[PDB]
This record gives sequence, C-alpha cells and structure tokens, in this order.
Amino acid sequence: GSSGSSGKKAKKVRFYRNGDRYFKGIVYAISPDRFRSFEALLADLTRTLSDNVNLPQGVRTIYTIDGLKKISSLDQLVEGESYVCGSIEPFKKLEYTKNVNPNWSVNVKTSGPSSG
Repeated sequence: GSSGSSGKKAKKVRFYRNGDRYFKGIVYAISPDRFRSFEALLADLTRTLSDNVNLPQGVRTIYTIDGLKKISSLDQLVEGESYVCGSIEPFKKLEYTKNVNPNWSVNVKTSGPSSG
C-alpha cells in the first residue's frame, strides 16, 4: 500500500463542551450518506451540545483537542479524533482524554444501553 488510505466509512469524531471536563462527550460519524453539508452538522451539534449554561446560541466553531487548528468544513476532520465545540468563549485547555482515554475508535467496549 503506497498512498496512505485509512478508509472512508464514516469519520469517527468526538465533540466535547468548551469549558467542561466532567462531560464525557458525544461521538459522531461523518458519513457521505449522513451529513450533506456543514449546516447539517451544526444543527445536530446544537440539538445536543447547546444550553444556557454552555453555548446559548449554539455551535459554530469547532476547534481540535490540542487547540491548534479549527474545523470549517466536513473534509477537514479526521478518522478517530476529538474536537471542542465553541461559540463565543475562548478556547480552554483541559484534559479530556484523562477521563476517556483512546479506546473508543479501536475496541468497541460499549454500545449504549449496556451498563453494570
């Protein structure tokens, strides 16, 4: 394999709340037959990540976990990565992986209702 092609089966991306470490976060699968444009991704993100205490207006700017680059389109994200949903407040450096660890986009050890 001389090209570097991981795949294109829905880009797994985790979105957290800007200024909230307690939050576990919400996963997202960017698939061709799921999200038409960025407007669709913003609508869904606002449906979940949007409250009076955190992001009153909603979601618009989604930065990375490190806080170096900013996502604008759907062809910018990467398979198996994390991003922070921002709006007005400035980016905050917090340890999210500390309470999550990289083990969701490699070994599915949870579906949803399963607990115990």
